[PDB]
Amino acid sequence: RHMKRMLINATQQEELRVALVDGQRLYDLDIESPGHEQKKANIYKGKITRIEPSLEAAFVDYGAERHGFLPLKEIAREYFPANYSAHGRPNIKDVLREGQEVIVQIDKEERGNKGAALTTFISLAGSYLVLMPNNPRAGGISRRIEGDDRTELKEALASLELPEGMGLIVRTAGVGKSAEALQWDLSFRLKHWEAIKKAAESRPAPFLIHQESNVIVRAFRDYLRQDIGEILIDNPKVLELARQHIAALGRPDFSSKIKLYTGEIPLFSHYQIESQIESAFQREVRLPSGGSIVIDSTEALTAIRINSARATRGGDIEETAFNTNLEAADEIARQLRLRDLGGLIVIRFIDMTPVRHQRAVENRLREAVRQDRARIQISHISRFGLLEMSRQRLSPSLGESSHHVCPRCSGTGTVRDNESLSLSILRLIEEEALKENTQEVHAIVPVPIASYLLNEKRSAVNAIETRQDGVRCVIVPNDQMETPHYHVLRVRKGEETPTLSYMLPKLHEEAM
Amino acid sequence: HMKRMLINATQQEELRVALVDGQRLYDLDIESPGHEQKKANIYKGKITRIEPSLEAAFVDYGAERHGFLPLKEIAREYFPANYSAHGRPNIKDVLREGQEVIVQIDKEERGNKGAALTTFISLAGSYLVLMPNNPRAGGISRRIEGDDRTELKEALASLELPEGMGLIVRTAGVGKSAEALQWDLSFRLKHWEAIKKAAESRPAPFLIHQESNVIVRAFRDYLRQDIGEILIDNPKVLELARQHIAALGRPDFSSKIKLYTGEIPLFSHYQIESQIESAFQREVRLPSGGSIVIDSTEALTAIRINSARATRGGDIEETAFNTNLEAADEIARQLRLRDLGGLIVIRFIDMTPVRHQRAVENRLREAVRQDRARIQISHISRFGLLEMSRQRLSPSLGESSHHVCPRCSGTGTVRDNESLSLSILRLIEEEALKENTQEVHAIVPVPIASYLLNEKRSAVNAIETRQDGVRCVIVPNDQMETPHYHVLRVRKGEETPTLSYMLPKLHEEA
Ligand SMILES: [Mg+2]
Ligand SMILES: [Mg+2]
Ligand SMILES: [Zn+2]
Repeated sequence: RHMKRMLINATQQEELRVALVDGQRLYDLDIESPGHEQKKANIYKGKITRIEPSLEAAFVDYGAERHGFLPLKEIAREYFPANYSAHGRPNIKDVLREGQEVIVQIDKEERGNKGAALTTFISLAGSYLVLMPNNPRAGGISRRIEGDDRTELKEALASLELPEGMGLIVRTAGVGKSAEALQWDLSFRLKHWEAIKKAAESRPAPFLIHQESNVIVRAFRDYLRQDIGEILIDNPKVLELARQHIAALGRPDFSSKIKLYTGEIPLFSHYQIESQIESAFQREVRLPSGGSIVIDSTEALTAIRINSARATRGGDIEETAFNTNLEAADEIARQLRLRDLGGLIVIRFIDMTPVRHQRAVENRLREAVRQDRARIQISHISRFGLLEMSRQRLSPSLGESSHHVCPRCSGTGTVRDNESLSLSILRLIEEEALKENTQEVHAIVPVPIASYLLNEKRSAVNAIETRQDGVRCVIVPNDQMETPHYHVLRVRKGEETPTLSYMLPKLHEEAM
Repeated sequence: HMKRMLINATQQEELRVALVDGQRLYDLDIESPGHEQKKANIYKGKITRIEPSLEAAFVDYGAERHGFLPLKEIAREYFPANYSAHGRPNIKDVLREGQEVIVQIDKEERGNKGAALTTFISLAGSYLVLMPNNPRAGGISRRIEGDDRTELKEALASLELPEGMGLIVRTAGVGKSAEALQWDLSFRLKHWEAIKKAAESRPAPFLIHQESNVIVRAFRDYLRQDIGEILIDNPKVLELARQHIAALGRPDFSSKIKLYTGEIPLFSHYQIESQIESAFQREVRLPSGGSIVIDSTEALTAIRINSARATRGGDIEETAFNTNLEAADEIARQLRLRDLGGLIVIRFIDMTPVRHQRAVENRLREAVRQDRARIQISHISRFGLLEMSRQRLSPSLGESSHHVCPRCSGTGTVRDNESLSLSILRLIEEEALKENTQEVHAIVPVPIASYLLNEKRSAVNAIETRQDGVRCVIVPNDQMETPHYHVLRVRKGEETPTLSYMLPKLHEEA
């Protein structure tokens, strides 16, 4: 059939995968490996253990060690005694006791080894709006919004049955939103809040109430709407928790959609999204019409390039550039989700002379990324032909978590040419043979550099041995070295070792 | 402090040309040998045939195939003195067999055709193209619009350009002062005198100017008003250097072109060698403890800036705005040293004041002024990124002297071993589900099998105890690296007792 489904794959404890499919076409992928958890925005219930009116704070045990550091400015009124006497409100001894119990969120994990900074002022974020149910002060509309939008937005913002004593924030992605579309994302949030408290009195101790980092909860909260037919799961220990979670987000209606999968064929291959999860791992993703896009990664940005197909019987180059650039706005948008790419992205669309064809593509792109859960901001095609854009780094991308740095080229895509580099070494040797008190000079190098430096540049090496006389210049071949790597060590008179040339790598792997 | 040109022609495959203010490097070309080209070469050539049918003429410039000079391309100076235009002319009347002419090559040889010629000579410098033979030519490039095109048409019309001549101002000239343009012009002129002197000094077919030559290109592209000496470290080159500077009509400079006789090689005497190695580093240190990080890409080039190792104090607003002015300077240089072309993208440190953002854009626009290549520059945008474009004069440094890493094919990354086992491990579970099937064979890199058969041991057993009567063999292979693999299947009936370590050579041989 054709249906919006959510597929979860939890067989290998090494990787939990959450695909979201629309029919038979994969829309978004999410991946968790265990360890190395980011416990930011997590909510617990914990016990005060150490009052300290000198730091104006209180260590709190929540079930991790060390306690975690809670300042007084971050304490809501509900945790003060019956009545309060304002003498500045500054002493902790006057606000709370040891062994009290409090609901707590992480505001800074966990810089240093010091406990993690905490706040009783809880923030529950969404696609549209951030509900802080503990704090009437804080409330606003995102800075990015302006124009008639702010007036329209702030006129659809007050129209809301928002409980008295909570305060909420509208988000970048909230513009244009309808007056009852914003109560749709607000019921989601304060249903959560009732469940966070339900599970707060539920039991006493320190325990985890909301786990912001977790793939499923993140994927339940952002994508679980009623056009999702099923939520197929293949590991029953995971389906148990998948229910405990949706209980916790306060939405136990949808719990019914959570079927289980027992079929023999591995779940993703049955539903035939396994090929498309592998185009996540490519570089050159072919497009439906023989075009291609090409995704590169650099220190602090990410760059895509569009290529058309090889020109075919003299067609129209402008309706080909246009048609390819539309197809690539679709795919760049999908690929941003499959890779969980985060930071500034930059795109080189094919050039098109009309302003009507550029706005067509920038639109096709705003649309394609509209339902993208993460914040996305876009600019317009520039003087040079580049579109800049940004995407919120929630999670680690496939590069950070399923890839590592190339051993040979050390990041770059390249290795210096052999001759180019050989010469670089030839002078780097001489540079060290023309110092004073230099008995020998050793140069461990890839087998083809050694080969080049001692046949085609043999005369140049010999030339160094005669100019600065007495200086033995030893160039070693090595099985354990490829084209970008070399060592060039110097030896001092009296430091001479009667060592063989082929034994010098074993003697110097120490050095190294 | 004197600005010098160092040439380094000791090694047979690498002429290295550097430019140094004192011992500060600021330019460089690393030209490999071979690959000569004839276009734009200037010859003296006897006319040899005349063929009205084509409204042309043929010229023996001294190549095997005579060249093809059309009527459309004949300066009026070669016309017979007694000449009456009575309509567009036929060429009988204009040229005679045996006439000597100064010719330039404007298309090379196209199979069995011979090179098209012109007597409308053009002498391109870095910034200008003098044209001593048509005053009808002129004006400015069409890729300069704006207050950049009017700032030219002024410094252009303040140049002392003789009667009969013409002058195209080039793209690379945008930012240049009237004094550099006035200096480039006076060198195209002196060159045009030499040419006429040499064409009169010897009646012939010979070669007068070799536009493509490694030495000529180095004087055009870096021999500039304020260059004090040219220190060369090969007698042979030095004798060529002097011949070319005499034929460029600066025959008096020939004496500044000194030799170098040292045991310490030249660039290491001026202690520049470490700065030339900076041009192949991916990261470059900055004076005040920062860094820049240049990374190439299919379509553009991408620079990141990083601030000092640490900030002792918290005037974080004056450590950011300084590291970013250093970066303008070192990028501008570093663009020159690598001859980087195409689109570049810079990610400066974020500064909150727009007055600081224009400060940087301005430093950078001033520093790419002494570059011979036109460099347009945008504004630090809403996302902190300054876009900018530089002109392709040459394939770049990492284009000529670099190739594509083989581990990853350009990526920068290889897939982790846990991510890639689990993929293989699903493709085994596919093949092994089939009806046809009896065994299934994976041939995988040594550490992948180490992973599948140890951490994922139980998961392979499960693939076997389920699919009842199917074997899963995972064989390590020395011969096979970080990314590659094979997953092969065996229909029921056709096995061999072929052991598991001899199973690579079986299937390999198949
Ligand atoms: Mg995703
Ligand atoms: Mg060059
Ligand atoms: Zn590599």
